[PDB]
Amino acid sequence: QQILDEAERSLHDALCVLAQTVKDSRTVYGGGCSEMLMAHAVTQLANRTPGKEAVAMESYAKALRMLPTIIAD
Amino acid sequence: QQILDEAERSLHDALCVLAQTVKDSRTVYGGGCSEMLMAHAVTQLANRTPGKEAVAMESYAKALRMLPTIIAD
Repeated sequence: QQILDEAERSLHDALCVLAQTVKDSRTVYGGGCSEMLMAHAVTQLANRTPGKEAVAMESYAKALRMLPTIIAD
Repeated sequence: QQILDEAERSLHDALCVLAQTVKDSRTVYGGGCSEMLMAHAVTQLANRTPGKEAVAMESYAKALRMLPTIIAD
């Protein structure tokens, strides 16, 4: 049971996504890829916006690029 | 003498920059604006240009906008 109760518990977790993936059948490229997409997007938006926002927005766009680091790290 | 000393050098400096302005009469925008343009491009470049060293090119591009930063405050 100790794996079995952990089984369904974590198994029920995909269901949430899956249930909502039933509702929205849609995808986003993982492995920090959508990060790097949203990175440049805000990374240029940093240079596209710029100001006290791009002060923050670059720092933002780094955490975007910080996600691909972790899994690779 | 010291003012006459620093006056000679800036004169000694200008004529050299003027003698090269005889040669290259391009006058490139100073006051950090050059830094910016280079910082923007090289950043745009580091985005695409390497697969790794985008570290240093933007870091380079960062050092560009530095000299601007210290004097605006």
